[PDB]
Amino acid sequence: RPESELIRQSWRVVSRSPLEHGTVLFARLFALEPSLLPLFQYNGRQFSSPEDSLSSPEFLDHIRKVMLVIDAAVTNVEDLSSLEEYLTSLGRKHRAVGVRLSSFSTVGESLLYMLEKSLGPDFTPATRTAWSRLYGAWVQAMSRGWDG
Ligand code: HEM
Repeated sequence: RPESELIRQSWRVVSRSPLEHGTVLFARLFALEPSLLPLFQYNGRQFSSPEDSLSSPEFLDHIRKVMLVIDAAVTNVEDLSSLEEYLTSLGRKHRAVGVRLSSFSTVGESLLYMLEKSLGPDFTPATRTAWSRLYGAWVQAMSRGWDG
């Protein structure tokens, strides 16, 4: 696919600094949906503000985890059938920690936002569309986690 090379190419720049870029993703995500903040409970504590999350080693570790799962999507983009079982469970894990499936659309918008801001001019409509199909496929995988 050429869809698959646009993903690879765009991913390369952000994948070099996953925490920086993942930090953009989650700052955006919290700006769009503040109610996600309380879902990250480390040490039984709740973050009061979005910026509290950025001081938390566990939250930042979660940013690294997120970027690794996305990087696995990019590597396996040509088929992606392959990650179906892993993603189904990851989806269930999130159902368990309290995430609504619908929240993953906001996640998608944050990812696209982060890519757009990092790529600027380079983020062509072909690229936006490729990433939307990829993520749409990804979230379909995950949605199995919700017993659906
Ligand atoms: C609505 C957005 C999200 C919320 C509220 C959320 C929250 C959480 C929480 C509370 C945990 C358990 C604590 C931890 O492991 O740090 C977790 C685990 C994890 N998350 Fe997320 N998460 C979100 C999105 C994502 C996304 C988009 C990805 C990847 C694309 C991801 C990847 C992971 C991974 C790999 C784990 C470890 C699960 C395990 O191995 O047990 N998360 N998430």
